[PDB]
Amino acid sequence: DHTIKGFLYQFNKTLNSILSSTDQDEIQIEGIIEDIDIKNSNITNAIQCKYHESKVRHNLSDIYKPILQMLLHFLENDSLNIKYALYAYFPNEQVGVKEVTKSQIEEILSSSNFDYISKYISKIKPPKEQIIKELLGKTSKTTEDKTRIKKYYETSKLETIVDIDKFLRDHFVFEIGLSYEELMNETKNLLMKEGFSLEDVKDLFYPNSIQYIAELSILPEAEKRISSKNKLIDYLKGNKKTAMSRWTSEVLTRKQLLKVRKNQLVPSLNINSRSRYFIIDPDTIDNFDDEFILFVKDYLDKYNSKIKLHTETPCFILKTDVNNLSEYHKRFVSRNIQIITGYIGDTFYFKEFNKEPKRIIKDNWVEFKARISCNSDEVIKCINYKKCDDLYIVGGVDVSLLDTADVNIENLEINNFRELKYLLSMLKEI
Amino acid sequence: DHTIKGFLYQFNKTLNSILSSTDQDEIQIEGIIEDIDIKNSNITNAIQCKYHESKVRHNLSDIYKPILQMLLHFLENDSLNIKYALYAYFPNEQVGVKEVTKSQIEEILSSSNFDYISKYISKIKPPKEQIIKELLGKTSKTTEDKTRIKKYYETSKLETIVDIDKFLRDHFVFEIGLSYEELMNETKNLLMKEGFSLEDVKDLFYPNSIQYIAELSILPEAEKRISSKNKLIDYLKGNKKTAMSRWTSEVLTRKQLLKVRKNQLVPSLNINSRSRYFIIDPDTIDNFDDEFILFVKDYLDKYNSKIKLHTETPCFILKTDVNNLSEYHKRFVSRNIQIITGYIGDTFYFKEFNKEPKRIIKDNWVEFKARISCNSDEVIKCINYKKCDDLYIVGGVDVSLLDTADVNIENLEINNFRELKYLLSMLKEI
Repeated sequence: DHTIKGFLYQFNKTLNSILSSTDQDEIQIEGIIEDIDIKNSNITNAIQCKYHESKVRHNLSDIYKPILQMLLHFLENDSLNIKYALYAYFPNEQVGVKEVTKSQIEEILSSSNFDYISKYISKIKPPKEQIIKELLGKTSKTTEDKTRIKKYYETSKLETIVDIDKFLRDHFVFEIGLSYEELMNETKNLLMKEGFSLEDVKDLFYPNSIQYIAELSILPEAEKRISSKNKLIDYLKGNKKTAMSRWTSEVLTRKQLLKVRKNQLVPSLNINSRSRYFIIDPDTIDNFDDEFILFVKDYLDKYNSKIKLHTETPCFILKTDVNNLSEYHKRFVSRNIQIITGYIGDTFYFKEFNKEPKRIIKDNWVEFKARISCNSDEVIKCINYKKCDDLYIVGGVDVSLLDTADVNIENLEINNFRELKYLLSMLKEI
Repeated sequence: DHTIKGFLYQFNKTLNSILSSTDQDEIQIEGIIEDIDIKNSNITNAIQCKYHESKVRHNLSDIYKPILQMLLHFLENDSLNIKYALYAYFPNEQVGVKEVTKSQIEEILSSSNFDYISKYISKIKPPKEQIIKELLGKTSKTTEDKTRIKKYYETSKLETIVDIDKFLRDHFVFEIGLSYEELMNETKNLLMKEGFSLEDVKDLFYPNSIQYIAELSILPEAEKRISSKNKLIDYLKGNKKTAMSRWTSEVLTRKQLLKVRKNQLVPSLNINSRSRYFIIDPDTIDNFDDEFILFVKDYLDKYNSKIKLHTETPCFILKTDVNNLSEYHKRFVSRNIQIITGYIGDTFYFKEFNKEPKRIIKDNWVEFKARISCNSDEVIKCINYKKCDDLYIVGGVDVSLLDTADVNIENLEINNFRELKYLLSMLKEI
């Protein structure tokens, strides 16, 4: 349980660093240098997380390994502007920056543990004897070799290549961290400052952030582990928005959602001279063949009846083949509704489809009242040439090849023509 | 990263065990016996979790320590009806129950590792020499004592007190676990089996459950680590209900203030010949670049449509640079909307921004329909030269350089375009 608590403390510290950082700071979770690698414009901050709740008092031996690791990293990366930070929590130690003297560092380099001597102290303090160098270079070391190396490092006075004074002065800082509960509370209070309520943080934001940190920690690729405050904020906001929308939905019944959508669509539909394009999937509407003609007839009776006020011609695009379009054209002709399709046989014509109808107000005559065609490439290019004020999609038709920049798109979720007549304000009640 | 991934795998296994368990089962996270302790009416199930993603092939030595610990626990608790389970994942091993033979167990008891011999093998196989017993009883053991114990246990044949056959037959089971991704997917599948949705599980339920498992894991008190499926389900449902109620109720007050502000704003918006200026900061409006053109379009259809009645041109002042203004001008021209920016290249012109549009009523033509520029000093001077009737500020933009004497200032506090449309009486309901 202690290891789990330490990992949770490290995750909370990483989250606190992410929240406290600026938008220009890149922070690597489980970074190459240490647990937290904060990369600024010119200074890289490395933070090592340690949890020692079970230790009554802080001892120098408790931080031998992280200090040696940071010393070795500084020795290998002295030219880099990397600031090493040691974040350890002790229950009986005052929270704040704790100074580590050069004598303490020298005491660390004199530790009798063979593992530290072989790993970090050997590189920090190279052995002057070539025999000891060969012994340290062995991949597998016997007990006699380990004892010889330990005795040599305990008895020999070796110079330190690492600039201890410069490291402690510039590239090192030791801070006594807060408790796990205090760190969690501080992280939550940081989440207050981003505009999130207490209940929202307790229920959604904090667990989501912890899960995000844990998921980024397990990624083997270092590049994929780089995160930022803006990315986390955007992810949390997107999750909150999706949850809000989903939970606001599924509570009302079909009629209430349809009424809300109708009230949404009414203002754009009360305009006499607006251009409206429809994209319809026939398979998503029950009894499409037997009801398509009547729907268009009522649509023209409502929105294309006044010769002087209604000046724009609706365009109906269907997901079908040309032969079905010819059949619909025949049925429209039989009902005295004048439409154009742009097709002569099987060949599309740009100029026959893009033309505007002629009007004689005295005769109440319009050359054609609607455009009906299939969703071929040529038709979509024609649509792209002349953008529409409102674009309606029925049935989730793929509109990827349409250029929908600065075009008002209104998705409609229906399964019969009565619902469509309700949405387009052609019926008073379903 | 490997340890974090293993701990997450253990948490996922614990969550899966909790979900799969019945309402009468009490499950202890980080239990006394093993990581997962499932206590039924008469049988206690102990599960040990191991993660070996980095190991190509499963080896008997990979499971020496858990089997030895579990055998020692069975020896110390033989009278208890405890069914011990080992749950380890290997990438190249088939998922399912894997049998462990008595010969393999005997090989484990013959391991040469001193730690295992001193901790578990010694208790399982007591030494027949009193000297070895005294050496094993020492709290601190020297290297010579370790070597002597290792040699004695490697050379001497010792009987096994633990009933290996009965243990393997009844109280032992070894199962090859799924991968971390597969285990997470199975846990999520179990999560929707309780009546939840996939999006709800992904966003709220799974992170909350993982956080709950992690929090219960670190509790030092064993009793506080006891959990059940019913408790977790109730906690998740309560969190979901609380978040639902909060996100449904907090919007009511916001909407009431928005309605009050709308009612304050309406009286001025109904006059057909008022000059209205907008000062907007794009950073405080979501999706500004995608939706700015459409908002201006609807504003012109609402308040600058009638050529005979609408005689004042709206002015939109943005907080951007010249290049963004040029891009916006491109996008406006692409949509058949005539605006003036006062900029030719990178030079502002006073007379190009202060001119009044020409009107041909017969042709329904106005030279330009809006003024759009940036908040430069010259533009501020221009708008100060010709004062407006209503000055709307969106985003708390600094207006220190403006002459606000005898000018009606109306601060609007929004965060998206729908709220602005609702306040400006171009939407009926948000």
